[PDB]
Amino acid sequence: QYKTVKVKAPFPMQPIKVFIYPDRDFKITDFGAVPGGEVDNTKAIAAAIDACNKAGGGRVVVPAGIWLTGPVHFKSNINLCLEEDAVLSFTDNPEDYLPAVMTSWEGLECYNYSPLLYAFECENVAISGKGTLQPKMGTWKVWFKRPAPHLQALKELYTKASTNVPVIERQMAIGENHLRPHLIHFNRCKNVMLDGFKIRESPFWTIHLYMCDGGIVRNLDVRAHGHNNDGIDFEMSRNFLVEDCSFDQGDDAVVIKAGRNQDAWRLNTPCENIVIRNCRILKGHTLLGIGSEISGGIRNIYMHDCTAPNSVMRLFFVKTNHRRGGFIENIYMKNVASGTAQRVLEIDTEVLYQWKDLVPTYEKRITRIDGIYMDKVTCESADAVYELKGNAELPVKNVRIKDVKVGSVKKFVKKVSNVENVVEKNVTYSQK
Ligand SMILES: [Ca+2]
Ligand SMILES: [Ca+2]
Repeated sequence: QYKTVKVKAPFPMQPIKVFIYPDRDFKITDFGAVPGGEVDNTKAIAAAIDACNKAGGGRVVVPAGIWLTGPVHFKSNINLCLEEDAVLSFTDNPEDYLPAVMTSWEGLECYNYSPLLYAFECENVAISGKGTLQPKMGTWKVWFKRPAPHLQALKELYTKASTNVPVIERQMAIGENHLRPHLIHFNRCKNVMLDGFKIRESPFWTIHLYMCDGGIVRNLDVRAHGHNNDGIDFEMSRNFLVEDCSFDQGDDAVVIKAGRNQDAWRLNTPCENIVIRNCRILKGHTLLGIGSEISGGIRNIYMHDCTAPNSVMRLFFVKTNHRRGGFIENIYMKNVASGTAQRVLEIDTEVLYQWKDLVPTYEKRITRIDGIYMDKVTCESADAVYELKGNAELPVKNVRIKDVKVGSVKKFVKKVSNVENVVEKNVTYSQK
């Protein structure tokens, strides 16, 4: 049984199925869980999940208190309910996250330390309630560094991925490799729901929805200020609505991706049909980011009626580089109010820094960019309105900037290079 939620957009968008869970509650204390943050509740949570799924589904409930746990592995038809004043406290002991599981790390498929909340090929999975996800960060802060053995592991992963070595031979949870695990990583799932809860820090990517089809993300209060902490990362996913969330980030708010180079070309699964509305960025560098990992294709993305009241680097930022191939098509931003920004819109087709020297270019393939649309945007103060840097070998096409007003411009209005069919309509600015 399902409701369906209708979503308006400038492209076709099917209504989104929302599972109605069976009215059954599996309390983790009935399977041996103990609060206070020192008893390890990994096994109790797993036993509650097994019983719920065997019964046909329902809620696995974490009541008020602090509950220490290792990873939580979903099965189908489970809603993990965090009650008000519940805190899931995750351990920072790497051995609790073994054995390794199938995942994707910075756009390359591999086996790594289990994500803290992990779902693989499930249907009808949810996290809900007014409680909090709160990982311990001690060990993971140490793993922010990039010493020699960590660089060796990144090279190993990239070489295997780039030469089509089977994913099971990409075993990364070994020795000092030190690839940090995701907070939420849902992989190849159908009918996802995330509703109501708080996030306080994350070891790696905060909310990773990877190769998923159909879902809703709403009423979230996300705060994470460590390394590689975007608010939400959609990767090779489709048919999602995001609404009514707040983002307070070390990096960007909403980011759309589709993997890195050859490994992604192999998977051939674009990220598409995602709508974001009524959201708010409080801290962070970018409101809507596309890429740099876009290799599988990105198409039909719509953000509207959102705010960024404080200060950002780039409000709308589209990125790729010469290794990526793929395409970026039909990206829309509408009805956004901004405080301060360095750029309102930027397109940069050669963003390559950390991976520039570490590994080689196996193949140059220039990304096709077509249809980037910004309408009804205000910014109080900007260094520049927009800056577009295309590749001469395959220029960017069809960019529209319309009903855009900037209260004060500090450096320059615009700079354009290797872009065709740029349409500016009713742009207003002031400058001195
Ligand atoms: Ca790079
Ligand atoms: Ca690369």
